[PDB]
Amino acid sequence: DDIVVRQVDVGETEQLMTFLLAHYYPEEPLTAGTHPPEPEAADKEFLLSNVPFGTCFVALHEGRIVAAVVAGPKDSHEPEHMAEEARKYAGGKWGSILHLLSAVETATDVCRRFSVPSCLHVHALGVDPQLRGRNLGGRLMETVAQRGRDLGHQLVSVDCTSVYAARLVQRLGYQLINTLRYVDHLDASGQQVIRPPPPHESVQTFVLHL
Repeated sequence: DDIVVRQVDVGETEQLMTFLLAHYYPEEPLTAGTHPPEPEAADKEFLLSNVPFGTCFVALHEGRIVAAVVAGPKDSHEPEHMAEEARKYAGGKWGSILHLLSAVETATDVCRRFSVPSCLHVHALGVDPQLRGRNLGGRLMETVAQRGRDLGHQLVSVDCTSVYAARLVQRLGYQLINTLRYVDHLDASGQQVIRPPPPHESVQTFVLHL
């Protein structure tokens, strides 16, 4: 067994972020479909704000992070939280990403939809493609689910903006609950919010009952 999977501790968030800037953000369709290419500090700081909840994990190989998953809890207030964040950041890169994510959050409304008090939501999953055959994405998703069970959460949710992620959670038994095409998602002025490159066409939200 060639990999160690462990919780991120908050003296290691910058190493987590260096990984994400190399192997999550560049090809992530919401980041790739909004300008400028570099994620804004609020975007990065939101991801890192999940580390103190103990729901973020890294896979390590010879002292280096080779995959990471950022998850955090959410409740039935999350549609309005996201709507408020979208409104506060409108006009910038994080505002456009939040505009789309908020539309997905309100449409899925998973705590009400599954009648559950809380849900562990996976915000980002990145893998170094150079390290092959260690099942890093699956192992990190299984770790998030096991952490959900330890916390008593009854549900895991994830918005797959790419189809590597969608195929991965399909094979872990997640249920597809919502699809939103990027060409169908406009702002109040009729502008397409996210303009990603081929082959990216939709954001698919999956849920797993714990």
